[PDB]
Amino acid sequence: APDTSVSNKQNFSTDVIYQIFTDRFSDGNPANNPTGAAFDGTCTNLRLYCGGDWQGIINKINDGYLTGMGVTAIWISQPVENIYSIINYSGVNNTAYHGYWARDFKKTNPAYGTIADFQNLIAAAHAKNIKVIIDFAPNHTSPASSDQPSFAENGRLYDNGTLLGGYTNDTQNLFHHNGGTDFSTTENGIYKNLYDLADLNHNNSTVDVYLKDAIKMWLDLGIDGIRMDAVKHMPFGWQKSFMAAVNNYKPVFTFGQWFLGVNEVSPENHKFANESGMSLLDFRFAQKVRQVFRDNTDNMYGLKAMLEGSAADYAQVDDQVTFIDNHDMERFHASNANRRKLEQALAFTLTSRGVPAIYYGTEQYMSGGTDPDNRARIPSFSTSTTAYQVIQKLAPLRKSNPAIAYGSTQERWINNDVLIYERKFGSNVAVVAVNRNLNAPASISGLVTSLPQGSYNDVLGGLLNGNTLSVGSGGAASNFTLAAGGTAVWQYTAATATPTIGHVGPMMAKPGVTITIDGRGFGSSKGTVYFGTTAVSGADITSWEDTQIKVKIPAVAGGNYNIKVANAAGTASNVYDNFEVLSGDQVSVRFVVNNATTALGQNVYLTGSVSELGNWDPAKAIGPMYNQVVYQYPNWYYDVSVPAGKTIEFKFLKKQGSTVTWEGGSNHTFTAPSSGTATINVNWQP
Ligand SMILES: OC[C@@H]1C[C@H](O)[C@@H](O)[C@@H](O[C@H]2[C@H](O)[C@@H](O)[C@@H](O[C@H]3[C@H](O)[C@@H](O)[C@@H](F)O[C@@H]3CO)O[C@@H]2CO)O1
Ligand SMILES: OC[C@@H]1C[C@H](O)[C@@H](O)[C@@H](O[C@H]2[C@H](O)[C@@H](O)[C@@H](O[C@H]3[C@H](O)[C@@H](O)[C@@H](F)O[C@@H]3CO)O[C@@H]2CO)O1
Ligand SMILES: *[C@@H]1O[C@H](CO)[C@@H](O[C@H]2O[C@H](CO)[C@@H](O[C@H]3O[C@H](CO)C[C@H](O)[C@H]3O)[C@H](O)[C@H]2O)[C@H](O)[C@H]1O
Ligand SMILES: OC[C@@H]1C[C@H](O)[C@@H](O)[C@@H](O[C@H]2[C@H](O)[C@@H](O)[C@@H](O)O[C@@H]2CO)O1
Ligand SMILES: [Ca+2]
Ligand SMILES: [Ca+2]
Repeated sequence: APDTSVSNKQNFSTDVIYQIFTDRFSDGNPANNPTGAAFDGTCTNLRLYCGGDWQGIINKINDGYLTGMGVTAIWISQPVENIYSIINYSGVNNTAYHGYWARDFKKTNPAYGTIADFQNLIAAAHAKNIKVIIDFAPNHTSPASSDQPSFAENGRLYDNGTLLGGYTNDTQNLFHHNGGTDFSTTENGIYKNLYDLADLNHNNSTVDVYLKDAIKMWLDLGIDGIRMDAVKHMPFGWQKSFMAAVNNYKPVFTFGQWFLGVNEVSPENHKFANESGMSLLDFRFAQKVRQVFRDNTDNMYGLKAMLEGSAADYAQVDDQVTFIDNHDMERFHASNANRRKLEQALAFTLTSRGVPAIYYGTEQYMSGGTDPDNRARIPSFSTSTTAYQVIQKLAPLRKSNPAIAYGSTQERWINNDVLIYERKFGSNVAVVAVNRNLNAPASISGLVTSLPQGSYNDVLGGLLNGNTLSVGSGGAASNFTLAAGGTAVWQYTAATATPTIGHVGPMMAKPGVTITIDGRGFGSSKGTVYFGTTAVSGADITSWEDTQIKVKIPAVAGGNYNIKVANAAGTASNVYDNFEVLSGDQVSVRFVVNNATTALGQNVYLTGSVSELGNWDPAKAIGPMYNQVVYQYPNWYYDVSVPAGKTIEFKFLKKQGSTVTWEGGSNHTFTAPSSGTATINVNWQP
């Protein structure tokens, strides 16, 4: 199959995701609607169920609404059974219409549908070349009160109907009892409750095993990807182990929700996207886009800096899920704003690197403030809006033009208000011009591109006041006027002669697992795949075609490897780096070191005899470790993904910058569990 196929669960870069708030999209089966105080068929009361369900999505898939727009993937509300309680918050009734208050990760939310309905949804979507991503929120269950078990459902966790336990009388320690977070530190936000949400204890073997088994159920149902809720709120090491469970079973494109505020650039966030085994929702991109096109708090230079910085910061920038708004922020379009702002932001997003996600109703100019105002029922299914047409014209380019899906990004022309950028991949090019100034045109002269000589019609057809481009030899464009609020797209596509890797997924797994290498120019005959210096050819290459290769990871030692391919003729491709070969199946283990004193700015890290611990390389050590919540300084702790059942030697380090202080004495040793979790507690050796 080609890279663009709906069957490709490892790569969404050629797709356009449509984020559906299930309850607010389409009620295709009124018979499953909740009732009484929990329901509002008119959807006036935005905190109650409105009736939107899976049957509704199926209908919209079948009637051309989504397909006509060029949408090729949907991200739906968490499908698992949520609490049925109607919570009264300061005199206001609240329900689980949003799907984020889970009670049983092994059952469906009856309001959305039955398991059968889910299967039908998967089937209907696939039939229309639409991939299905489910939201998944393993950070917590639901609202709870320890000293008020009568409140809500006490955050009770069920296993396919079987009660595991609740927040109250949590003798099992299924949950964290560390209070609530103020978001003051990453550690604080991980080990304390988000609001009043019962925080699941990922260090508890039952919880750990249960969650991994639960996801497996969904994978078996045929999902194509996962949107992980609150990834900044769960132990990173645990999440890595979770991603390993997924990848070592049935890998699917996974992206996490890690909020970034205006102007926030987080190295920790970069590291997570780079080493967790999952990518992230691109808040950096979204926030910058809002500043530039919506709020006027930054200009094109800021947009350019975000593009350049992000491309360097994220090992796989093409895996970051971009967006302009979502259910947790005010809608992009302000009721009184010029619609062109929204249209441009959309055009920008659709033609930029990563994986674009469109919040349902954006195309209908929905406006709305903070939750729940940003979750109204979609008011229309009109294909006639300018925004709908913008998506319709641009979304498909992700499939037809690999420069858009996998290309580099280069600024070609810029000023406060104008940005002209170029996407390039193989013999494919796309040039996008955006003039955010709604009142002033710009005179574009000196524009140089990689486009072949000739005249280029705006892909947008002048929809956003774009114009035709005239390119001479050398790629120089003739002078032109970029209209006020103008947005234009010019492209060129052709067969690529040389093997070129545009994407690899998953990026982390154990030997034997099949990975997908996508791109162009691979040729039709089986070639060679390289993992670092190791060559793979023949049988282990399951399938090979011009745009896609399926190959089993060789039994190399755990570590980080650069991927490269060569066609049957021996011509090598570019290198796709950062591939992580795991040492085997993973388990989440908590490491605790006592009496490790440090000076301000100096932190404790973990190192050891397996690639998962950085193979004794301080530059690859695990940390910095925590020392506030679960354990207190001078004691430090950290949850780490390690190879199951392996005997591992390790030591702790004290690092300040790249300066390292090693624990004295001999290495510590332990044998990782075969399944579930474990806690290894030792003392710092001077
Ligand atoms: O190839 C010649 C030229 C030499 C420069 O050192 C190099 O940067 C590159 O120049 C590009 C700029 O990088 C582009 O930004 C653009 O310049 C535009 C400005 O962006 C715009 O503000 C206005 F000053 O017009 C400039 C063009 O005259 O194009 C130039 C190349 O023309 O390459
Ligand atoms: O270079 C290969 C080396 C051979 C050893 O037999 C094997 O154990 C492994 O060595 C590890 C040590 O086991 C680690 O303890 C650590 O050594 C640290 C010391 O712990 C520390 O006290 C300080 F002397 O620095 C040493 C590192 O420079 O790392 C080595 C690998 O470098 O691998
Ligand atoms: C990631 O997960 C969170 C947590 O579930 C989602 O938010 C949902 O849960 C929130 C808390 O229950 C809901 O918000 C309520 O509580 C906040 C706290 O003050 C204020 C709101 O007014 C309440 O509705 C929220 O509505 C849910 O969506 C995120 O949406 C998800 O991305
Ligand atoms: O709690 C995190 C904090 C971050 C610092 O960078 C790290 O040094 C350490 O801080 C220690 C100091 O090193 C120690 O001297 C003493 O001041 O306690 C703090 C921890 O509260 O941890
Ligand atoms: Ca319904
Ligand atoms: Ca948590």
